[PDB]
Amino acid sequence: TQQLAVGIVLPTKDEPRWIQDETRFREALQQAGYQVEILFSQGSSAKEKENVEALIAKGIKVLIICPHDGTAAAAAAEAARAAGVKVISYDRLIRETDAVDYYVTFDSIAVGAQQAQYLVDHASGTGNPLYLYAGAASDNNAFLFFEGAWKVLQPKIADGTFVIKNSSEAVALQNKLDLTRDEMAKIIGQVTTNWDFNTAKNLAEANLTAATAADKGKVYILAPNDGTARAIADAFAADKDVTEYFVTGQDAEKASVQYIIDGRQSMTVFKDVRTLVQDAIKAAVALLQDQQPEARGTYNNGKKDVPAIQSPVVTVTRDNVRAALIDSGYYSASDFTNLP
Ligand SMILES: OC[C@H]1O[C@@H](O)[C@H](O)[C@@H](O)[C@@H]1O
Repeated sequence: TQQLAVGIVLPTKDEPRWIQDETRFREALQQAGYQVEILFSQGSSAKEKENVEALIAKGIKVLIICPHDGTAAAAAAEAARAAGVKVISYDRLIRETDAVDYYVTFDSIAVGAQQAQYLVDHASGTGNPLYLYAGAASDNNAFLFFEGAWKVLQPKIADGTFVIKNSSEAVALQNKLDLTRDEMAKIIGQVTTNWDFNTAKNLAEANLTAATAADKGKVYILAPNDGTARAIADAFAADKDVTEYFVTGQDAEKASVQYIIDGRQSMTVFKDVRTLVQDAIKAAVALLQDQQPEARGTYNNGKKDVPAIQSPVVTVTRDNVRAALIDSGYYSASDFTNLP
């Protein structure tokens, strides 16, 4: 194999998502005969910065980095740039610095839009209960997923289709389509899962305890990713006054694919991590060759419109789980029971 002057930093092993990227990186690197070190940050911006400093000292020329905390990662990105290291922000955006060269990402606005659109497409009449949930505020993607969803849900709240049951801040904002970041942050504060299973389950339980029978029945749940969706679904499934629920997700985690098969989760947004990984490797290799990656479009990070290498996202339900996840080669059918 060849050692590449590239280092990969991922935020934590305690969010299942990053295990997918770890796996997919290792597979892609093995295929190409490349050796590249992967370090995890253990959900610590200080450790993340250390990781970057260690990689700089090992002589990396390109850093692929998914920040734990996007704004906090600014000094790490700046340290890399200061040592002549190119900075590819990966999946999540490093904020509040111009020390980001590229951003390899899925279309996160479209993830939230697709989540919300699924809920809308399955609701009729008026006064349908709507329960909102969000990611960690330290993740810029949590704001993007929420925005994408809000821009679909808000008109359907304003027109009486949905009634928000778990966020007074969202209710006070429900006739405003274009929320500021500070406004979104107030909603997210009330409905945050912190990308954590127990936190999500407990919040759903608290919400259900506060809610009355009139707020239940057939309900609509904006869950921001797969693990939090299962936690929330588990709470809602247990409430006898919830006669039916529709719940969203993303990442196509295996356990959620099984919930979808089994009728316990309604959908997931599939984000093909194989593409994200290859996009990052390709950009790194181009930079190592003193060439520019192929970026189209930008994401603003508070200081800079960062050139984007963006990949699409796809809604997966029972109707297309086989086409989207199995026929695509993402997963073996043998991973699941009773795949339609
Ligand atoms: O790990 C929590 C979440 O972090 C987000 O920034 C990633 O884009 C999601 O795929 C993941 O579910």
